[PDB]
Amino acid sequence: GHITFAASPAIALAALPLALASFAREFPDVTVNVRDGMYPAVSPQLRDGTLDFALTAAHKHDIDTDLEAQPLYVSDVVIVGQRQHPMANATRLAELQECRWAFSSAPRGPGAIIRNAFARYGLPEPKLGLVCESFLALPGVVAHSDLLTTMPRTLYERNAFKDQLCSIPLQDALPNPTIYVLRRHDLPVTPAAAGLIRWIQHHAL
Ligand SMILES: Cc1ccc(S(=O)(=O)O)cc1
Ligand SMILES: Cc1ccc(S(=O)(=O)O)cc1
Ligand SMILES: Cc1ccc(S(=O)(=O)O)cc1
Repeated sequence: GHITFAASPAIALAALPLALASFAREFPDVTVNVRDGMYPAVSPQLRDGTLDFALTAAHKHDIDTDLEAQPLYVSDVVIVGQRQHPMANATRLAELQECRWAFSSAPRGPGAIIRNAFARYGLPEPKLGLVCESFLALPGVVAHSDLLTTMPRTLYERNAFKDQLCSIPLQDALPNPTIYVLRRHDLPVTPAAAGLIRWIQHHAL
């Protein structure tokens, strides 16, 4: 009666605590073990059965045949910079094209969201200022620099540096990844795991 799973940062910050509280009421005899995990790194842990499932951004098409991918929702990606950033008031990606970026993690590699965003608008590649794979470190790094970055809106709202950050009110499109449940399709879904996932969906809305 154990559930071991991984959760992505957006999930970890809002949905997870509320979900675990609702779930402990409904299934009080289940022991939960939760860890950090993003796609692709969770893939072999799901594959070998160390994780029962993982809640993470991913793209349907990159995902091994072993895994099924139940979409839960679409992420809300924001561009974030220190509060007085020269580009704080920008509305178009072309206006950011000379800024330096903290490339943050994403399923297709560090900085993949903003590189793809710039590409889709026929812009040149965004300038690399630094690679920061740690969503825990990222808000404080951006707050102490003039680097821009992308992050889920939940992390922008829930970090200890939020009074020193701003979100860029972009009117151009950003390629928001979809948040999936990832699990071996050959693994039957226990009532408890299904219950916990439904709670994370319910609270993440
Ligand atoms: C770009 C991006 C990175 C990570 C996530 S998260 O997996 O929801 O925390 C969503 C969107
Ligand atoms: C925290 C931090 C990280 C990186 C830089 S920068 O490379 O000069 O933009 C400045 C400050
Ligand atoms: C509405 C909405 C959906 C998703 C997110 S996010 O998970 O923080 O990217 C924030 C807000």
